[PDB]
Amino acid sequence: KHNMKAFLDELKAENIKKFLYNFTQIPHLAGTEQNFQLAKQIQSQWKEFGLDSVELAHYDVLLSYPNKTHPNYISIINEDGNEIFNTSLFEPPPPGYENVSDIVPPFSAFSPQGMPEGDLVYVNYARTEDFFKLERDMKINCSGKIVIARYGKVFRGNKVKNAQLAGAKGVILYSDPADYFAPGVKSYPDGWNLPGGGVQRGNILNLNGAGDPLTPGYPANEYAYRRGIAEAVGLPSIPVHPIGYYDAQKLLEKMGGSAPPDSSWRGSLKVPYNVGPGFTGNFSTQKVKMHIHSTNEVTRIYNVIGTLRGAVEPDRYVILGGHRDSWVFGGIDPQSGAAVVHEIVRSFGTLKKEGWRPRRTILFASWDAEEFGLLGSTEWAEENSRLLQERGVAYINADSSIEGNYTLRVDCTPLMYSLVHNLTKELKSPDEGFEGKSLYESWTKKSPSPEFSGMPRISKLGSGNDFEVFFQRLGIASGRARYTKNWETNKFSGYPLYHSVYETYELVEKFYDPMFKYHLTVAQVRGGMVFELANSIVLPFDCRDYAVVLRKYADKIYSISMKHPQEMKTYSVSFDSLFSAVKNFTEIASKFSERLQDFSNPIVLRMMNDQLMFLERAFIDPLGLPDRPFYRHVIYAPSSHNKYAGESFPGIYDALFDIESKVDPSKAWGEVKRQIYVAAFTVQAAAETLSEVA
Amino acid sequence: KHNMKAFLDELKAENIKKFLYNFTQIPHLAGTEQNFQLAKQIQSQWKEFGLDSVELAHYDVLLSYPNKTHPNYISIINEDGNEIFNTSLFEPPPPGYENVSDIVPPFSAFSPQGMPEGDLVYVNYARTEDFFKLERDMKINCSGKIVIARYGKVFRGNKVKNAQLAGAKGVILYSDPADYFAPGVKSYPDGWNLPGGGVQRGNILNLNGAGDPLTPGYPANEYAYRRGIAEAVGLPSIPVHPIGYYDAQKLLEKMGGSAPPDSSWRGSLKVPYNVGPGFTGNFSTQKVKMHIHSTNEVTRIYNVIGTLRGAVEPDRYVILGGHRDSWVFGGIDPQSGAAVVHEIVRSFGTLKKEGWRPRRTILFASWDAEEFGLLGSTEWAEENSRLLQERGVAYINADSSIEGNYTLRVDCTPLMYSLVHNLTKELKSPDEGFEGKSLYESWTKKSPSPEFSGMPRISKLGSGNDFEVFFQRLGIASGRARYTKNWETNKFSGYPLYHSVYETYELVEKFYDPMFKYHLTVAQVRGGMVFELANSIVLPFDCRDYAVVLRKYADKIYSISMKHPQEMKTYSVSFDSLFSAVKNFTEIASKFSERLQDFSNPIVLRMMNDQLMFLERAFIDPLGLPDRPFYRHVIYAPSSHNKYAGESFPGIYDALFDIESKVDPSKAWGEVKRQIYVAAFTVQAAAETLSEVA
Ligand SMILES: *[C@@H]1O[C@H](CO)[C@@H](O[C@@H]2O[C@H](CO)[C@@H](O[C@@H]3O[C@H](CO)[C@@H](O)[C@H](O[C@H]4O[C@H](CO)[C@@H](O)[C@H](O)[C@@H]4O)[C@@H]3O)[C@H](O)[C@H]2NC(C)=O)[C@H](O)[C@H]1NC(C)=O
Ligand SMILES: *[C@@H]1O[C@H](CO)[C@@H](O[C@@H]2O[C@H](CO)[C@@H](O[C@@H]3O[C@H](CO)[C@@H](O)[C@H](O[C@H]4O[C@H](CO)[C@@H](O)[C@H](O)[C@@H]4O)[C@@H]3O)[C@H](O)[C@H]2NC(C)=O)[C@H](O)[C@H]1NC(C)=O
Ligand SMILES: *[C@@H]1O[C@H](CO)[C@@H](O[C@@H]2O[C@H](CO)[C@@H](O[C@@H]3O[C@H](CO)[C@@H](O)[C@H](O)[C@@H]3O)[C@H](O)[C@H]2NC(C)=O)[C@H](O)[C@H]1NC(C)=O
Ligand SMILES: *[C@@H]1O[C@H](CO)[C@@H](O[C@@H]2O[C@H](CO)[C@@H](O[C@@H]3O[C@H](CO)[C@@H](O)[C@H](O)[C@@H]3O)[C@H](O)[C@H]2NC(C)=O)[C@H](O)[C@H]1NC(C)=O
Ligand SMILES: *[C@@H]1O[C@H](CO[C@@H]2O[C@@H](C)[C@@H](O)[C@@H](O)[C@@H]2O)[C@@H](O[C@@H]2O[C@H](CO)[C@@H](O)[C@H](O)[C@H]2NC(C)=O)[C@H](O)[C@H]1NC(C)=O
Ligand SMILES: *[C@@H]1O[C@H](CO[C@@H]2O[C@@H](C)[C@@H](O)[C@@H](O)[C@@H]2O)[C@@H](O[C@@H]2O[C@H](CO)[C@@H](O)[C@H](O)[C@H]2NC(C)=O)[C@H](O)[C@H]1NC(C)=O
Ligand SMILES: O=C(N[C@@H](CCCCNC(=O)c1ccc(I)cc1)C(=O)O)N[C@@H](Cc1ccco1)C(=O)O
Ligand SMILES: O=C(N[C@@H](CCCCNC(=O)c1ccc(I)cc1)C(=O)O)N[C@@H](Cc1ccco1)C(=O)O
Ligand SMILES: *[C@@H]1O[C@H](CO)[C@@H](O[C@@H]2O[C@H](CO)[C@@H](O)[C@H](O)[C@H]2NC(C)=O)[C@H](O)[C@H]1NC(C)=O
Ligand SMILES: *[C@@H]1O[C@H](CO)[C@@H](O[C@@H]2O[C@H](CO)[C@@H](O)[C@H](O)[C@H]2NC(C)=O)[C@H](O)[C@H]1NC(C)=O
Ligand SMILES: *[C@@H]1O[C@H](CO)[C@@H](O)[C@H](O)[C@H]1NC(C)=O
Ligand SMILES: *[C@@H]1O[C@H](CO)[C@@H](O)[C@H](O)[C@H]1NC(C)=O
Ligand SMILES: *[C@@H]1O[C@H](CO)[C@@H](O)[C@H](O)[C@H]1NC(C)=O
Ligand SMILES: *[C@@H]1O[C@H](CO)[C@@H](O)[C@H](O)[C@H]1NC(C)=O
Ligand SMILES: *[C@@H]1O[C@H](CO)[C@@H](O)[C@H](O)[C@H]1NC(C)=O
Ligand SMILES: *[C@@H]1O[C@H](CO)[C@@H](O)[C@H](O)[C@H]1NC(C)=O
Ligand SMILES: [Ca+2]
Ligand SMILES: [Ca+2]
Ligand SMILES: [Cl-]
Ligand SMILES: [Cl-]
Ligand SMILES: [Zn+2]
Ligand SMILES: [Zn+2]
Ligand SMILES: [Zn+2]
Ligand SMILES: [Zn+2]
Repeated sequence: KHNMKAFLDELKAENIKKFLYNFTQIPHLAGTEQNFQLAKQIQSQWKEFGLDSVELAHYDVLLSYPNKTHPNYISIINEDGNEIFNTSLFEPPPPGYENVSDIVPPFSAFSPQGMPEGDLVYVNYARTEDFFKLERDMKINCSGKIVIARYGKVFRGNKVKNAQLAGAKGVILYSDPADYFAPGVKSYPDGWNLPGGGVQRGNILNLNGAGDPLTPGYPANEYAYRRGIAEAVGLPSIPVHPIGYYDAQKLLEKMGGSAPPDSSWRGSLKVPYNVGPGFTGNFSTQKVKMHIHSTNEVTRIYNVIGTLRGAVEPDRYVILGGHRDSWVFGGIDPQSGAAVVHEIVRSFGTLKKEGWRPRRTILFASWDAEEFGLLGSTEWAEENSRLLQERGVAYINADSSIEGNYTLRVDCTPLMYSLVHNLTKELKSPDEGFEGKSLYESWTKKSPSPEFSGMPRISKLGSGNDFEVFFQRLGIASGRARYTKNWETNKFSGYPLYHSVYETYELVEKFYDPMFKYHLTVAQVRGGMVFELANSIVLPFDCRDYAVVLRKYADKIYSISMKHPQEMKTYSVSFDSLFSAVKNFTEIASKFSERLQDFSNPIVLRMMNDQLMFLERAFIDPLGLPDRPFYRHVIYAPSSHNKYAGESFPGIYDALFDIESKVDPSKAWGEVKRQIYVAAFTVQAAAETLSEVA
Repeated sequence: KHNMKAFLDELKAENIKKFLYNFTQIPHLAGTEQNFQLAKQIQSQWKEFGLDSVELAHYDVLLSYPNKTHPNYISIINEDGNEIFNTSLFEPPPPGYENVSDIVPPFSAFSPQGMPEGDLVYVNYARTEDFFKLERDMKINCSGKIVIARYGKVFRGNKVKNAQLAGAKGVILYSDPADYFAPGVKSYPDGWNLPGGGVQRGNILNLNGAGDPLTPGYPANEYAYRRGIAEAVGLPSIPVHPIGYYDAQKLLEKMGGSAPPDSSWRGSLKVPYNVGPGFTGNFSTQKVKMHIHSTNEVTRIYNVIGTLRGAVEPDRYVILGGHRDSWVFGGIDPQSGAAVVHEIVRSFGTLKKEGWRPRRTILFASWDAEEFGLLGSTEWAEENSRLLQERGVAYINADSSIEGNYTLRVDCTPLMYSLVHNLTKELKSPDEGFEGKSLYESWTKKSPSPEFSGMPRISKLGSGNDFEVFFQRLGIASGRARYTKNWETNKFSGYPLYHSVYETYELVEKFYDPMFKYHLTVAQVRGGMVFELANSIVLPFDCRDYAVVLRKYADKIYSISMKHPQEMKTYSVSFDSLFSAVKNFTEIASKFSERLQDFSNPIVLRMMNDQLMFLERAFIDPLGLPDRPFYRHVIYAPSSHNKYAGESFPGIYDALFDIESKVDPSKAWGEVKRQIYVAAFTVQAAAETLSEVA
C-alpha cells in the first residue's frame, strides 16, 4: 500500500547524512557561482528523484558584500590618530578548511559605508526596554555616540533600528559568552561552543516583509523598475559591524561613565560592563573608529521549484520550502534543513515511480538569498501571488532541522495544531529514556504548554524565515518544526555557532546528531505534515482551535489595556465588539465542524475544503497593518520589537505599546479604538466564511 | 422545460409597468422614512415571490441634506449689500404633485456651508481642458472667484475638484438648454425636455471608490470607528449649488471681461457667454453671493439582499443589483431599473415554485444611498469582501432601464462580450422597422463598433454606479445594459430631466415607453445574462476577448507616449514588456480555450470554472493605483477627469497625462516606466492563471 507509513518508512537517516555532507563542503553564499552550481545540482537530482517538472526561477535583487581589497574593521584610536588596537579581519578557519578561499569575512549585510569615530555607550541587548532604561531612567544620551550591544534576545535588525532612533552614529554587535558559551562545554572544534575569534554574520535590514529593497510589491524580474538606492526599503542609516568576544573585551574593558544599572546588564566577560559614555580617566581621550566599506550590489539569485502534480486536485498546492544559501558552510543553517527536504523529495519520488500521486499538487522549493532578508521566497511569491492566494493550501518551512538535541519545537497556525498533535502521536520518540514512546509523549513532557495540561507548547509565527510572505502577506496556513535545546532564555539568540564559519558538517556529525536520528524525526514531522495536507480527503485543519486561541488573545490584549483604567473610562474604550466577534467565531466554528463530520458529494467536500483553505486568508486585511503594508494578517504579525517573535492582535498591541508616553492621549486612544474595530470586524468576517454559503 | 426561454417568457411588460407605478408615487430619498418603508415592502414581496432568504443589511453613513428652515440660494448683490436678484428656492412641482411635502429642494450633496461673495468666471463645462484653455491660453486667473459651469460631458464632482484646484471660492452649476433641451420637443409636462425652472440634483464627492466618507476600508456597522469630519474622504472644500437656465440667464447676461474663446464655449441662451471675471461696466460693482447651509449627518441606510440558493454550486454567486433611493420620485433613475429587477425576481421565483433552482446561487440587491456616492453597495461589499472575492462570479447592474428609446447601450468586461452578443442574437428587437429581427441586428445597425464591422459598440466600465466596488475594487466580472437615445455628444450628460422633480411615472409612461416594450427588452437582457451566468455548466466567459482588447489598449497607450519621441529616447521608455505580456496572454488564452472545449470530470470543470472566475480577479493590484487605493484594477479605472468614463491602462495613462508640463521630466518619465512595468507584470500574471495548473 501507498499510505503515510510507506512514505515515512522510505526516509533514511543515512541518506540525510550523505546529503548534508554533500551540501556543506564549500561555501554557498547568495549570488555566488558556488550557490548557482548547487541550484543546478538540486534541480538535476529532483528530476532524477521523479518530480514532474523542476525549474529555476531567477531574480535580480539587492545584495551586500564586503570589499575584498578594503576590509571592514574597528579601531581604538588615540588622540594623535594612531590606531592602537584593531579588530580581526577574519575568523580563524576550522581544522582542514584553512585552504577554502571564498569564506566571506564577518560583516553586517546592508550596513552603509562610513568611518564614524566617537565614544562608546554599552546598551546591553539594544532592546526597546534597554534604551528606555538608558534614556528615561539613567538619563544617558546616545546621540552622536557609537553603541555597542550584545547579540541575543531579539533580531539584530531591531537593535540597529533602536540605535538609529536613539541617535547613534554607529553600532558594534558582539557575541557575549553569557549568551553563546554554555558552561562546561568546549569551544569548536572540541565542542559546540563559540570560540573568542568566532563571529555571527547576519543582515540588519528592517524590511517589514517587503522582500528585495528595490522592488517592493513586484518581482525583481528582467524588466522591473527599481527604486533608486535613496528610496530603497529597509536599509540602515548608520554603519554596523559584528565582532567576537576576544575583540569585545578589548573594547569594553576601558569603559567608564555609569555602572550597569543591574545584573541583567552584565555578561560573562571579566569587565565592569559600565554603560559609558566613553572610557575611564586615563583613556578618556581615546575614541573608537569604525571602517565599513561594504557595497550593495544588484545580483542574480536562483530558486529551484519542483512540482509533483496532484491526481485529483492539481490546482491545490501544498508547499515545502527551505533555503539553500548560507553565510559560509551552512552545516546547520540551512543545510540540515535542505538535506531533510532532499530526502523528502526522494521519498515522494519513490512512491511516484510506483504509480502513486498525491491527491493535491506538492511544490518543493530551494529558496535563495534567505540570509539577505527572505529575498528568494518573497520575490517568487510576489510573482505567483494570484496563483498562491487562490490555490495555496499550506506552506511548511524547512530551514535548520536541528538547533539542539533535547526536544521538538513547533510554530504554526492554530489550523494545524490538531494535525501536529495527531502526527506526533504516531511517530516514535528518538529521545534517550523514551524508547517505545511517541514523539508526542516526549515533546509534551519536555515542553509543556503553559495553558493546557498534557499538551505541548506551540508558538506563534512572526518573521525570520521564508514562511513570512506566505503567512503574513498572503494568509496561507503555515508551519515549521525542528529539534531544539533546553535553554529557554536563549530561544531567540541562536545556538552558539549560529552564522559563524564553524557551522560545519563536523559540528553536526560529532556534536549534534551522530546517528542522524533527530534529523530523521524532523523529516518525519515535516514530511508527514506535507503528506497529510496533500493527501487527506478533508483538509486536516480544525477551525475550533482558532476559536480557542482567539479568546486567549482577546483576554490578553484586554488585560494590557486594563493597566490604564482611567483612560479607558475617559475615551470610552470598549473591547465588547472584539469579544462578541470571538464568541460568534466560536459558535459558527462549532456548527461548521458538525457539518464537516456529518456531510459522497464532492462539490460539498470541495466547497467545504475551500472554506477551510480560505479561513486563514480571511484574516488578511488588504490595507495591511499601520505603516507596514506587507504585513496584512490581523491576528498575527512579527513583533515590532523583535522580528523573530510573533505578536497577537498586533494592530491593537502596537497602538497600546508605551501609550502613557504619548503626548496626545486623545489621539493615541482613538487609534486603540480604531484597531479594536478592525480586529472585531476581521474576526467576524472570518467567522462568516464558515457559515452556510447560501 | 425549465430553460432560459421559460424564464424569459414569464417576464411581462404589464408587470414592469405596475411595479414602476408602485415605486414612484412618493419620494424615496436615502435616509428617509419613506425609503425604509419601500425597503420593507420589497423584502416582503421578494419573500412572497419565492426567494430562500431576504434580509435588510443596514449601515450608518454620512449623508447630506439642506436645512429646511435656512434655504440655499444665490444672489446678485449690489454695492450697498442689497440682494437684487435671488435664485429659486424650489422647482415648480409637476401637475398633480403640487401637494407632495418632502420634495428635497435642489442642492449639491456634500457641499460645505458658506456665504462666499465675489466676481463670476464662466468655465464652460469645467473640464480639465476648459481650465487649461482659461489659465494657459486666455491667462484668466480663477483664484478667489466664483466659477459658473454648465452641467454635461463629465461627472459634476470632477468639475468641482477642477474648480477647487483652480482656486475658486465657490461653484454654481447650471443646466444649459444646449445640453438639456432637444430641439423641437416640448418642456415637461408636455414633452421630455427640461423646463427653465428645472434643476439637476446630485452629489459632488470625489471618493475614488471609498464608499462612506467616515469609514474607508470597513463597513459602517454599529461599532465602527469613524474619522472626524476634518479627515473625511472625498468632501469638497468650497460651496456648490445647482440652478436652472432661467436663473442662469440672470447670472450670465451681465458677464463682461473676455469673449468666449470659441463657439464650443457658447450654449443656447441669449447671452454672450463672456468668460469674465465679473460683470460689464455698468454692473461692475455688483457681486454674486452664495448662501449654502446644508449639513452632513450620519444616517441609517438599508440594503435589501435576497438569495436564491444554487442546486449544485451554492458557493458561487451571481449578483443582480440596482439601487432604490432616488432624488425625488425616481421615475427613470432608478425605479425603471428597480421595476425590472422586481419582475426578474418574480420570474425566477415562479420557476423556483415549480421545483427549479439555478446551478449557482443568485443574489438580488436593492441598494440604498447610491445617489450619495454608491454608499449602500460599497459598505455591503466592504462587509462581505472575503465571500465576494472567493465566490463572486459576476455582477450585473440594474439602474435606469431607459434613458431613451433608440437602441441598446452596454458597458461590461471583455469576458462578457461573447455572452452579450449571443444573448442579443436570441432576443427580438423591440424597434420600429426591425420587427422579426434580433436585438443584435438592430443594436449593431444603430450603434456600430468603431473597430470591427458587423459588431455593436460596447464601452468600458468606470464609475457612476453600484458596480464600481465589485469591479474596480474586487475584480468581479461586471456588466450593465440599458436602452438609450441617439445623441452621441450627450452620452455622459444625462437625459434632460435627469435628477429633477419632473422624472415621474408620467414622464416614462407618456413619453419614453408607453407599451413598456423597451423595459421588457432590457429585462430580457439583464435577466438573460444572470440566467446564463447562474446556469451554464461552463461559465460563459471568453478569455480570448480580453486578449483582443488588451492589444488594442496597448497600441493606444503606446501611441499616446509616442507623441514625445525625444523623451522616450532620453529616458529609454520601452513598451516592449507590455507588448510581450499581451502576446503571451493571447497565446495562453488560445490554449486555454482549446482545453475548455476539449475536456465528465467535474473537478476539471470546476478547476476550469475557477480559472475563468479568477481571471478578472487577476487584474487586481493589492497596492491599488497611485493615490487611489480603492481603485485596484490595472486594466480599467474611472477616468481621473470624468468618473463616468472608464480609462484603459489607467496607471500609464495618468503618468503620461500633461507630462510636457511637469517640472522634473526625469522623475515624470520614471513614473511612466514604473507604470509600464506594473501593467506588463499584471498582464503576464493574469495570463499565467490560465496556464495548466501543475
Ligand atoms: C455576533 O453575532 C450577532 C448575531 O447573533 C450579531 O448581532 C447583531 O448585532 C447588531 C449590532 O448590535 C444588531 O444591530 C441592531 O440591529 C437592529 C435591527 O435588527 C437595530 O434596530 C439596532 O439599532 C438600534 O439600536 C442601536 C443600539 O443601541 C442604536 O445605536 C441604533 O441607533 C438603533 O436604535 C442595531 O443596529 C443586529 O440586529 C444583530 N443581528 C442579529 C441579532 O441577528 C453581532 O453583531 C455579532 N458581533 C459582531 C462583532 O459582529
Ligand atoms: C512572455 O513569455 C516568455 C516565455 O515564452 C517569457 O520569456 C522569458 O523571457 C525572460 C526575460 O527575457 C527570459 O529571461 C532570460 O532567462 C535566461 C535564462 O533562461 C537568462 O540567462 C537571461 O539573462 C541574461 O540575458 C539578459 C538579457 O540580455 C541579461 O540582462 C542578463 O544579465 C543575462 O545575461 C534572461 O533573464 C526567460 O528565459 C524567458 N523564458 C522562456 C523563454 O521560457 C517572457 O518574459 C514573457 N513576457 C513577460 C512580459 O513576462
Ligand atoms: C486527530 O485525531 C482525532 C482522533 O482520531 C480526530 O478526531 C476524530 O475525527 C473523526 C472523523 O471526523 C470523528 O469521527 C466522527 O464521529 C462522529 C460520532 O460523533 C460521527 O458522526 C462521524 O461519522 C465520525 O465517525 C471523531 O469523533 C473525532 N474524535 C474526537 C474529536 O475526539 C481529528 O479529526 C484528527 N484531526 C485532524 C485530522 O486534523
Ligand atoms: C456564443 O455562441 C457561439 C456559437 O454557438 C459559441 O461558440 C461555439 O461553442 C461551441 C461549444 O464550445 C463550439 O463547439 C465545439 O466545437 C469543436 C469543433 O472544433 C468541438 O471539438 C467541441 O466538442 C464543440 O462541439 C463551437 O465551435 C463554437 N463556435 C464558434 C467559436 O464559432 C460560443 O461559445 C458562445 N459564447 C459563450 C457561450 O460565451
Ligand atoms: C591597525 O590597522 C591600521 C590600518 O592598517 C591597514 O589596514 C589594516 C587592517 C591592515 O590591512 C594593514 O595592513 C593596513 O595597512 C594600521 O595603521 C597603518 O599602519 C601603516 C603601516 O605602519 C601605515 O602606513 C598606515 O598609514 C596606517 N593606517 C592608518 C589608517 O592609520 C595600524 O598600525 C594597525 N594597528 C595595530 C595596533 O596593529
Ligand atoms: C432675496 O432674499 C433676501 C433674503 O430674504 C430671506 O431669504 C429669502 C430667500 C426668503 O426666504 C425671504 O423670505 C427671507 O427674508 C431678501 O433680503 C431680505 O429682505 C427682508 C425683507 O425686506 C429683510 O428684512 C432682510 O434683512 C433681507 N435679508 C438679506 C440677507 O438681505 C431680498 O429682498 C430678496 N431679493 C429679492 C430681489 O427678492
Ligand atoms: O537566520 C535566520 N533565521 C534563523 C533564526 C535563528 C534564531 C532563533 N530564532 C527563531 O526565530 C526560531 C527558531 C525555530 C522555530 I520551530 C521558531 C523560531 C532561523 O529561523 O533558524 N534568518 C536570517 C534572515 C532574516 C530575514 C529576516 C529576518 O531574518 C537572519 O535572522 O539573519
Ligand atoms: O447618477 C448616477 N448615475 C447615472 C449617470 C447618468 C449620466 C450618464 N452616465 C453614464 O455614465 C452611463 C450610462 C449608461 C451606461 I450602459 C453607461 C454609462 C447612471 O449611471 O445612470 N450616479 C450618481 C451617484 C454617483 C456616485 C459616484 C458617482 O456618481 C450621480 O452621478 O450623481
Ligand atoms: C554532491 O553530489 C553530486 C551528485 O552526486 C555530485 O555531482 C556529481 O559529480 C559527478 C562526479 O563529478 C558527476 O559525474 C555528476 O555529473 C554530478 N551530478 C550532478 C551535478 O547532478 C557532487 O560531486 C557532490 N559534491 C560534493 C562536494 O561531494
Ligand atoms: C405598492 O404595492 C404594495 C404591495 O401590493 C402596497 O402595499 C400593500 O398595501 C396593502 C393595502 O394597504 C396592504 O394590505 C399590504 O400589507 C401592503 N403590502 C406590502 C407592504 O407588502 C402599496 O400600497 C403600494 N403602494 C402604492 C403607492 O401604490
Ligand atoms: C573596493 O576597494 C578597492 C581598493 O581600495 C577600490 O579600488 C574599489 O573601488 C572598491 N570596490 C567597490 C567600492 O566596489
Ligand atoms: C542629546 O544630544 C544632542 C546634542 O548633542 C541633543 O540635540 C539632544 O536633544 C540630546 N537629547 C537629550 C534627551 O538630552
Ligand atoms: C546532545 O545531548 C547530550 C545529552 O543530554 C548533551 O550533553 C549534548 O551536549 C547534546 N548536544 C548538543 C549540541 O546540545
Ligand atoms: C437650520 O437652520 C435653523 C434656522 O435658522 C437653525 O436654528 C438650525 O440650527 C439649523 N439646523 C442645522 C444646522 O442642522
Ligand atoms: C492668482 O491670484 C492670486 C492672488 O490674488 C495669486 O496668488 C496667484 O498666484 C495668481 N495666479 C496666477 C497664475 O496669476
Ligand atoms: C421615442 O421615439 C420617437 C420616434 O423616433 C421619438 O420621436 C421620441 O421623442 C422618443 N422618445 C424619447 C424620450 O426619446
Ligand atoms: Ca520585489
Ligand atoms: Ca466603509
Ligand atoms: Cl524552519
Ligand atoms: Cl445600469
Ligand atoms: Zn537559515
Ligand atoms: Zn540564517
Ligand atoms: Zn441611479
Ligand atoms: Zn442618479
